[PDB]
Amino acid sequence: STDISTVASPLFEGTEGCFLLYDASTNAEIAQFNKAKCATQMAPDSTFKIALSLMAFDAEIIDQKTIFKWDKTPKGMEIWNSNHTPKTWMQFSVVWVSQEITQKIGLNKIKNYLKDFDYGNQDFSGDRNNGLTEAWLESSLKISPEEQIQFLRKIINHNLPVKNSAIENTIENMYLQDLDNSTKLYGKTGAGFTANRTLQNGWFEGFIISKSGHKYVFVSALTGNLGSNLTSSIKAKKNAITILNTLNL
Ligand SMILES: *C(=O)[C@@H]([C@@H]1N=C(C(=O)O)[C@H](S[C@@H]2CN[C@H](CNS(N)(=O)=O)C2)[C@@H]1C)[C@@H](C)O
Repeated sequence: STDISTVASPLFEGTEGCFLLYDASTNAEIAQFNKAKCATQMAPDSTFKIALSLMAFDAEIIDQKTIFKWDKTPKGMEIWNSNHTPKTWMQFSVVWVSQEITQKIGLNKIKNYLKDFDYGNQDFSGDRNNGLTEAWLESSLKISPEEQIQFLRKIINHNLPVKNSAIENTIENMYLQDLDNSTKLYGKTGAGFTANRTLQNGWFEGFIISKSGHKYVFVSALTGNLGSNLTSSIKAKKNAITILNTLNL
């Protein structure tokens, strides 16, 4: 386990940040920054779409071809104001799609999947009575970076009781770009403000796959006072990419 504080500290300055990079298959910790913050559960926010995507594909309520029909009313981010696909749901963090999906899957099945996924505190209660559509959004559901790492491992290792295609479709939909050395970056951002505080939580997590197909999981996460502009995930992602490019995996 390489302590990457020298590289990661400056990137997370002004926040309580952390970074974990694990070998997917072996669970070898490859790089870590701030294990204390890594153990701290916080709301997954949009990174919950990783889990939801698995559920939605597994429950067969979506296919890659599914078009989520926008209700034609403003959703809060312009990119959300359009029809979406499971891919763009992920890419653009289209929460209304998530909310359609959770309503379709239903709380019972979500709870079952949370068990299957060993997903953090598995608390989907939300709140009123809004768990089904809000529980992952700076609400009841919490998961730590370390737990996210293990969840991610389970996904890419196909160590989840879901359809293989659910896993692969979800991973595919998380594809973002190649890193500098052509390592594949799959990831998902999440951001939110801490309940009752001005603090922001940010995540960027996912998978990297080397040119030779070697799989790693990583989580970049932070909580910090970043002001009124919700940029925590932007920072988490930029930091993850900086770190990942430095690690040259
Ligand atoms: C998920 O965590 C939430 C949504 N997911 C986001 C993402 O890109 O992953 C975003 S964070 C994005 C970055 N800066 C934007 C600021 N909001 S603004 N002023 O442009 O309206 C937001 C978003 C929070 C969740 C709501 O699904």
